[PDB]
This record gives sequence, C-alpha cells and structure tokens, in this order.
Amino acid sequence: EEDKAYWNKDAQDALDKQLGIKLREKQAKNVIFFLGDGMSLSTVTAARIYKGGLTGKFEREKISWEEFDFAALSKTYNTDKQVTDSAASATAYLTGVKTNQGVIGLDANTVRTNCSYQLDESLFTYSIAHWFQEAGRSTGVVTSTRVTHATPAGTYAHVADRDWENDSDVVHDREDPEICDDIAEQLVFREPGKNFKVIMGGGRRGFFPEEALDIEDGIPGEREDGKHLITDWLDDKASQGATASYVWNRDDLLAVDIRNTDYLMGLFSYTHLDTVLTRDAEMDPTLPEMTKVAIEMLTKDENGFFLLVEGGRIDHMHHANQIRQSLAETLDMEEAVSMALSMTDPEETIILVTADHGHTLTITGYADRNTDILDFAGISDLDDRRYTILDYGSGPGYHITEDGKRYEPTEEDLKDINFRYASAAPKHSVTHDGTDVGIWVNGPFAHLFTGVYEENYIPHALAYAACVGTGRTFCD
Amino acid sequence: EEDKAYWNKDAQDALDKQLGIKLREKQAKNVIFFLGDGMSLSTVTAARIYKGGLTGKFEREKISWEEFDFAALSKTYNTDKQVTDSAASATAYLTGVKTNQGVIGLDANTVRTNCSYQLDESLFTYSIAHWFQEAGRSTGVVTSTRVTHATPAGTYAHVADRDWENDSDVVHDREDPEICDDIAEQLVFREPGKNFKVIMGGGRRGFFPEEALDIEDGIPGEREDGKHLITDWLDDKASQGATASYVWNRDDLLAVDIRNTDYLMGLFSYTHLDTVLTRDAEMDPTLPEMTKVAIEMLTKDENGFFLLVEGGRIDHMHHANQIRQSLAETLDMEEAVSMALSMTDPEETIILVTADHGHTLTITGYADRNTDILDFAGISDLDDRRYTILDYGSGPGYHITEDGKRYEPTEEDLKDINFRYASAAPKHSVTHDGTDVGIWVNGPFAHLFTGVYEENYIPHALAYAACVGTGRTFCD
Ligand SMILES: *[C@@H]1O[C@H](CO)[C@@H](O)[C@H](O)[C@H]1NC(C)=O
Ligand SMILES: *[C@@H]1O[C@H](CO)[C@@H](O)[C@H](O)[C@H]1NC(C)=O
Ligand SMILES: [Mg+2]
Ligand SMILES: [Mg+2]
Ligand SMILES: [Zn+2]
Ligand SMILES: [Zn+2]
Ligand SMILES: [Zn+2]
Ligand SMILES: [Zn+2]
Repeated sequence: EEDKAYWNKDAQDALDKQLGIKLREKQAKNVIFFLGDGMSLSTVTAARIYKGGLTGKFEREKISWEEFDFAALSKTYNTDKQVTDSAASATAYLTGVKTNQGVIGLDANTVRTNCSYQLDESLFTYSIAHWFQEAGRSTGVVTSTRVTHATPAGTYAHVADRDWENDSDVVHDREDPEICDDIAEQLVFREPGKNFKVIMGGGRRGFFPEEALDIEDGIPGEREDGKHLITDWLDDKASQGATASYVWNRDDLLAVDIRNTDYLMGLFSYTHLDTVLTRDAEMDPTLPEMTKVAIEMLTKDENGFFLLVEGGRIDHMHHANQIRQSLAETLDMEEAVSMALSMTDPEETIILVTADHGHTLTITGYADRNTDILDFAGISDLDDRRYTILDYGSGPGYHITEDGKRYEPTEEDLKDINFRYASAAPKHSVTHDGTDVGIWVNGPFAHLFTGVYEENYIPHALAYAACVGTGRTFCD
Repeated sequence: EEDKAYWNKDAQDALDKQLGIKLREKQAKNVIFFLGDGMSLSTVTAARIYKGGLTGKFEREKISWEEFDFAALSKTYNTDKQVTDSAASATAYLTGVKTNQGVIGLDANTVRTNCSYQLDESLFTYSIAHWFQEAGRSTGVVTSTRVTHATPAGTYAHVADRDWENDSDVVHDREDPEICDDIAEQLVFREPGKNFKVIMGGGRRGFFPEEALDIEDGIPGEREDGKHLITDWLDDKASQGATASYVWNRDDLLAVDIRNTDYLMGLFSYTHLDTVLTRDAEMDPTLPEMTKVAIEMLTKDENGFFLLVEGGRIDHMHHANQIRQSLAETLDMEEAVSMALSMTDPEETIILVTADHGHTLTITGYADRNTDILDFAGISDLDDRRYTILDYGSGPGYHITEDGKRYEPTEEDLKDINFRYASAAPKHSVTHDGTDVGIWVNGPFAHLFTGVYEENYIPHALAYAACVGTGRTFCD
C-alpha cells in the first residue's frame, strides 16, 4: 500500500529523474505550442483526477505534459484589466506584447472597437508565426474553435476588436468593412495567414456569404460583402503552382495525401467544433487527429515549423459552469500533446503547453481518495444540503430555489453534461480568473522556463531558442 | 506608458536574467523553509496585487520569493483524501512520506485517533529537522500559530491525531494520556524537539496546567496532568550546562543576548498569535522579527541549521472567508522571506517557500488595472447586485438574505476586517482546496525544483542538497 517505503521510493526516483536532467542547449527547429483556453491550474488538477477515474489510477494519474521537467508560472494581467480576455492574452503569448482588453495584434495605444487603430502599422505587434515565416519556415494552426477566434487569430491578425471575425461583425459595430479588414479576410489575403501551410478548426461561416450555403449543413453564411474566401484561398494556392486541399470532415481529412499536399484547410463546422461529449465521432476529427495531420504536413519542411494547437472549448464550458464538459475538452488536448510527443524529436522540437488565462474553478473537500471528481463532496453543516467537490467563483451555476434555499444538486444533475455546477457570484457567462497559470515545456531550451514570468515573455523565449525574430537569439 | 517598446524591453531583460542564471551545485549548509498555510496560487497572485496597492505598483509588483529563478508545482493529495489537511501535508513535506488525514509523522498504516499506532516505531516518519540533528547541525521553528499546531508539529511529533496538542486533547478522545504522548510533551521530552535551539510562536496554554495561570493573561492552562513543561524545558537546558531563555513579549525577545544564549523559547500568546491587523505591535513580535532572531541564534552553528517559518494564520483567515486578513498574513510572511534573504549567504543557504495545501480563493473579472484587489468587481447581470473581485468556492461567506436574495456586499462590508467574502458552497469553516500549490526556491540546488512533484518530494530533495538523511546525497 501507500506506506512509508512506498513514498520514499516514489521520492528517491523522482529525485533520480531530476538529477538526470540533461540541458538542451541547441537550436529549436520546430515549435509546437499548445494553448488550453481557460485552463487554470485547478482545471489541470481536476482533469488529472478525471483522467485517473478513467484509467483506474485516480489521484496518482499524471497528465502527459506533467512528465516534462520544466514548469513555470505566467502572470496574465493585461494593460487595462486585471483579468484578461482571450484576445489580449493571445497578443501577449504569441506576439510578445501585452495589450488592451479585446484587442489582437496591436499595442496598448489601441482603443477597442475603433478600427482606425488597426490601420496604423506602427501599433502592430508581430507573431511568432510571422517570425517563423520571415525565417523561411512553415507555420500552421489547429483549433477546436472557429479559426477566426481570438486565440488562433493571435498568430496572424491585427484588429481593434476580436469580435470582428467576419465583415458582418464589423458592420454590426458601425465600422467601415471596406477599409476595416475582418479576421477571416486577414487570414486569406494578408501575411502571415496567407502563407500558413495548415489551417484547421471551425468557423466556415465567416468565409462565405449570406447568399451561399454551408457545406454539410446548408446554413447561409455570415459574410455581407459577397466574398467566397475558401475559393479565394484555393485559387491563390493554385496560381502559385501548389497543391491545396479543402476538407470538412474526418474521413476526408484522414484521406489527405500528405506527400503531395502543400496547403491544407480543414474547416469542420459552420461554427466552433462540437464538444468532445457531443460530437459525432464519424464526422469530426478529434484534436489529436488534427494535430497529427498538421504535424505530418508541416514536418516536410526540413528547415522547421511552428504550429499552434488550441484546446479552445475548455473556456466555453467553464463560462457556462459546465465542468464535466470542460474536463473532457481538456483531456482531448492532453491526448494531442501525447500525439505530438510520439511524432517528433525532442532534440529538435520544443513542445510548450500553457493557458491564456484561468477560470474560477475550485476543488473543495473532503471526498475520499478515488472519488469521481465530478461527484458530491459531502453535506453542508449550515443548510444540511449536499455540495459538489467542484465549483466556481463566478457563473450561472448559482441558484436560489423558488422557496429561497440553496439549490441542492441531485445525482441526475451530476451526470447531465449540461448541468451547471454552483458558483459564488451569479453571472450569465462566468468571468475568467486572474490567477497565474501554468507553463510546461520540453525540448531545446526548455530550461528557459523555470520561474515566474510575464505572459508576454513566452514567445520572446521561444524565438531565442528557435533563432527567429529581432530579439536576442541562440544563433546570434 | 505600457506600449509595445515597453513590453518588449520588459521581456528581453527577463530573458537576459534567465540566460544569466548560474547553477549552484554546492552543498547547502543552511535550509530555511517557509510554509504559507493555505497559501494557494490565487492567494499569492492576490497578495501580489495587494502589496502593489500599498507600494503604488499595483499589478506590476513582485512578491519577494517571485524574484527566485526556480518555481515548481506540488501535488497535495494524501493517502485517504483528495483535499489534504495541514497534518498529513506537513508529514509529507517535512518527513517525505504522505499519510492519512489528521496524522502526523506516522505512515498510512495509521488509523486516525487510535493512539496505539503512535506507539509503533516501525510506522514513524522522520523529519528533516531530525536529519539535521543526526548530522550535528542546529534546528528551529517559528510560527504565527501555536507551536503545537500541525505544521510546526510536523518537524518533531508522532501522533495519531493532530488534535492532540496537549494532554487534555488526548483525554477528550478517550485515549490514555499516560502512554499517549501529546504534542507539547513530545516537543519538550523527545527528539528532535528537545534539541531545537529555537522555538517560537504561540500556544502557552498547552504547556502549563489548569491550576496554573498564564503569564500575561492569567488564563488557567489546559493541561490536566499537572506538568509545567516550560520549567521542565528550562531545567533540562540548565542541567546540560547551557544558557536558556524563555520570553513572551516583543521587548524581551529583542533584548535577547544572542551571543550568550544557547536555547530560546518564545511563546507570545496563550493560543495562536493575534492576526497582523489585530495584534498589539508593542507586545507581539512580527513574523519577520521572529525570523531575524531565529536566524541570529541558529547561524552561530558553524556547521549549519534548518529553520521552519510558518505564515500560519493565512489558513485561519481563509477558513472564515476573511480575505482581507489572509492577505495581510501572507505579506507578513513575504516580508520574512526578505528578512531571511537580507541576512544569509545564498551560496550556502537554501530558501524554499511553499504552501501545504491551498484554499478555494478565486480572482473574478473584470476590474480595471489598479483597482484595490479587495474592491467590488462590478454588478451581476443576473440579479443586478454587486459582487467582489475576490471570492471563494467554499465557506461561511455564502449568504441568502431574509427575503431570499443574494446578499449584496456593501462598501462598509469591504473595510470590515471580519467581513466574510462570498462563497459558492456554505460551510461553517471553508474547506481547503485540492489544487496543486507552488514551490519557489533559491540557493544551492534550487534547480532541483523545476517541474511538477508530489508534495513529499520536497524534503528528499532538500536532504540531497544539504547532505543529510539516508537517501541519495550530494556528498555521497
Ligand atoms: C476613433 O479614433 C479616431 C482616430 O484618431 C478618432 O478620430 C475618432 O473620433 C475615434 N472614435 C471614437 C468613437 O472615439
Ligand atoms: C486500536 O488499535 C489497537 C492496536 O492494534 C487495537 O487493538 C484496537 O482495537 C484499536 N481500536 C479501535 C477503536 O479500533
Ligand atoms: Mg481561445
Ligand atoms: Mg499551519
Ligand atoms: Zn481565453
Ligand atoms: Zn472566455
Ligand atoms: Zn494547512
Ligand atoms: Zn485549514
């Protein structure tokens, strides 16, 4: 059992592992950046125990990226808010500069929602993908969200409001769609987006007009400027003499001819991809399946590549206080990191996992070891009503019953994938959490991540190791 | 302002600092171990912003131990509970073995509250203070809690229930005080406690009987066996030919003759010491003042020393959801680390800061940069009532008004040092939180703390760097 000799051997071994660490002081060829949107340290702990429940190891289970020797903390406050949104944080960890709430790829001079600031080049921050391209290397993005959402957008767009995913969004804010480029336009017509070898995720809707109908669903598009950006993208690649493929389901993705495909656009939903627990496994590729194909394509570039993979709906599930779903999203991303580890060489590939910000998830006491993380924890000594292990500081989970008592979750509630666990402060969408988030790194220069950093440090460190961009460099 | 150039220089400097790290691969002569009881990562972030509010730096401020280059994460589950108490965690991080809820210094064979198990030497786990003693080096302990409380007790005691601080506690559990040694007894009559050079904190009550009255307050003691343990402690020291001092107030501590004093017992309260915001600064020494004298005493040992300093009422305040007091307790500990750093030599002294377990504190959005961390964050779009930036997943803060609405905190509330910030799940005493906690380290072999570790790894790593104990060692 877990007795004295057991823990002592457990510690001495972790000690041996730690004394056996070999530093990797060699250039990074490849960088694969995983981003769990909203993935607080409490999400990671709870997901570890959730995973353990599936495997039978329970609290002793390990999350794949926790096998890395280097972890660090990341401070996420931005230029105007203590609790950052997904846009300003992406600008920090992908372009190296902190910024204002709702702004992508522009500095804190920006006034949110005012398109004029996205016309001023001096205010532009440039992404690590931009740097990889400037260096003659390939770039790609994979996400479970719309490919125009804040996180992926951070690798290529410069907009004064992250809501401006397509031209209908710009118009909704009374800005001029003729001069205010939306994110979907930027991905297809401007750098670095137009040079991405791989683009996968959701958001077909932002790429074709109201007059046209969606592949698969036949839902009218959102564009109001008549542009058919997917065909524009396909034509552009063809006119360059390259082979390009556009796919929208799992079988077609898996059937892609990797050796002969130069460019791959895979858009698997009109909107964000379906969540792990609701998706049709036949029609939707999983995060690890996208990750795999992406790596397969990008690794043809012998000079190296940068790929962003986002576990994006972790955040959306937490916003609704839908903790069961949030944990399943998280593990989809944990399995993708394992996919990436198994396919690449650590003497040449940095795998970095982080979060853009947290969520107000907490893990309360005092359930026994091996208890399902999503179960009840006990009964309250104040109102004699049950409470769950997991709960939140903010969100719609807060519930005063008709007779003015605290809602008591039931056993049916716990199993319901749409059940909202309790919060302390009611809100229609839970707020993000301002606590520092984790960073975990493996590969070349993984030891540049030991302490506590400003979130914007990340890419500057990554550029040093990869030898890209205009800052201090390993090759320098 | 915080524009593009600003953030880029910020990151390049942090990068320069990182590339300048020099490893310390030399033996540790000294080990100073700071333990923030219940000091979750969210507590550290919130305390960082709280400190900034005092210094005018706000979210840009840095906690002293955040200047260290090495941080790591610690997994705190124990052998029977997902969310650990202070007793089992202390056993883990001070003796290197995880154990059952409520148990100190025995392994998981122990059945809580069954004294028989504390009679079986084969189930004993030994503390890093024991190991320093065995190596001919000095040891001490400083805390804001009773000196018999779980945390300090982890350095010396072996009991089947952490409630057994004095004999009256043992009797209350129907165990035999004659053969079931309470914690206060063990500190004075058994090793390693009898050999500590320094003992500071509170809890005089556990050391003298009901028939006797407290120095200072004249409160009858708790002991029911007539023992006067302080005079037993003094007499033991004198009969060894050593000088000893017993002090109970700040003036007297500060007046202690350091060069001529071999042993120091400073007990400043009948019970736990008063909280930072309620203490009488003339009568009670601060956590940094204790730390200073402790180091002054223990550094006379040319062979080295181990010192535990606990910021212990962080936890007690969180239990009541009293967040304002928790943050002041935390900063008292932050200032002690600065005191320790300003007095010792990093080529020879490890300073490690960690928590035993967290608390369910969250940092909600969306207040502006520079907003007082303890202020309101905004108004709920569900019930049109204010909510605070800080709140908890568990505790007595949950409050449904008489008319069945969500209590609305007032401006008066926020300034009241006894006001209980809102929780999501009502409980008389908030539960601890199961989320991983931080570790931050400086000095020799600080680079043994880089990733993610079981909480019991800590002392094994510390022993290696200090060359103590029976495990793998740097001197080996
Ligand atoms: C948007 O910014 C421009 C550019 O300086 C300014 O002239 C204009 O009035 C701003 N709009 C608003 C609504 O503040
Ligand atoms: C306590 O432990 C002893 C020692 O093995 C055992 O004989 C005794 O019955 C136990 N007491 C309880 C309450 O189980
Ligand atoms: Mg996202
Ligand atoms: Mg304690
Ligand atoms: Zn986000
Ligand atoms: Zn969000
Ligand atoms: Zn504790
Ligand atoms: Zn506690």
